[PDB]
Amino acid sequence: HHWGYGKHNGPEHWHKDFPIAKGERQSPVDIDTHTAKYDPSLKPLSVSYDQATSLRILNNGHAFNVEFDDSQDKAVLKGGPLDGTYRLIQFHFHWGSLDGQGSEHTVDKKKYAAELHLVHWNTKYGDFGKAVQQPDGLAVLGIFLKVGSAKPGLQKVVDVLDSIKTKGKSADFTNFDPRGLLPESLDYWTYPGSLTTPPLLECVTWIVLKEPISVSSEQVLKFRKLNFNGEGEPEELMVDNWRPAQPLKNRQIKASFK
Ligand SMILES: O=C1NC(=S)S[C@@H]1Cc1ccccc1
Ligand SMILES: [Zn+2]
Repeated sequence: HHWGYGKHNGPEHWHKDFPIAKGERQSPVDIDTHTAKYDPSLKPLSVSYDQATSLRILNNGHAFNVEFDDSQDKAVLKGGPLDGTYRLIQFHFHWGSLDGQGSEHTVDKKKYAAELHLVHWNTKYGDFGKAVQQPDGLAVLGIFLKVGSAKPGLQKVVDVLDSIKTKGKSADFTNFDPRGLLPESLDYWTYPGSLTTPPLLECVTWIVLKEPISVSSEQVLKFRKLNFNGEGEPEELMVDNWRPAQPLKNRQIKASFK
C-alpha cells in the first residue's frame, strides 16, 4: 500500500484499498459539545504510567512513534468506559502546516494545532495484532495541543527529532515519562471508533481529553521539519498528517463531566 496525506494518496483515496474507510464507526469525528451527554455511569479514569518503559522513537513515514515495552502491565489505562486493562504500546502525534489545523478530532468544529494519541491494547486478547481484530481491542487517549507556552515534558521528544528526520530512521529513546504530556484534568469525551490511518480498523474506544496541553511555537515548528520521505529522496515536509472528521452515524459521544 502507498497511502499518505498528499492530493494523490490522501484520506479521500483510502477507501479504494480500505473499504472500511466508509464504515459505520470511523474516526476521527467532530465532538459537538452541545450534543454530548454527561454519563454518570462512567467509572473514574485511571492512567497508571509510573512504570512506563520507553524504548525507541521511529519515523515511519506517516508520523513518529515513541514505542514502549508492552511485554508486561507497566503502563496501563483502566476505568472510564473501559472494561479490563489496556497496555500502552506507543504514542504519536498528528499536526498541521499552520497552527489553525492539525488535530484529527475537532470540538464544535474547532481544529487544534496537533493531537497526541496514546495507543493501548486490551490485554485479554494477548497481543496487539489480535486486539485490533476486536471491537473493544484498543483504547486511544487523545490529547489536543494548542500553541502557547512551552510544554517542558515534550522537549526531550522535540530534541531527538533531528536524528529521525526521514522515513525509516529510529533512535534509542529510553526513560521518557509520558505523564509529562498530560493536562491537569482528565475530563473526557468517549465514543466507539477506529484507527485513523489504514487499515482503519473499527477496534478503538476513544477517550478524548477536554483540556488541551499548550506547546510553544518553537516546539511545533520542529515537528514540521520532519520528512515524509526517505533519506536521499526529494524533501516532503511531514505536515498535515491528519484525517478529517468522519460521519458520526449511529453513535453517541458521552462526557465524563457535567
Ligand atoms: O495514526 C494513527 N492514529 C491512530 S489512533 S491509529 C494510527 C496508528 C496505527 C496504529 C496501529 C496500527 C496501525 C496504525
Ligand atoms: Zn493517531
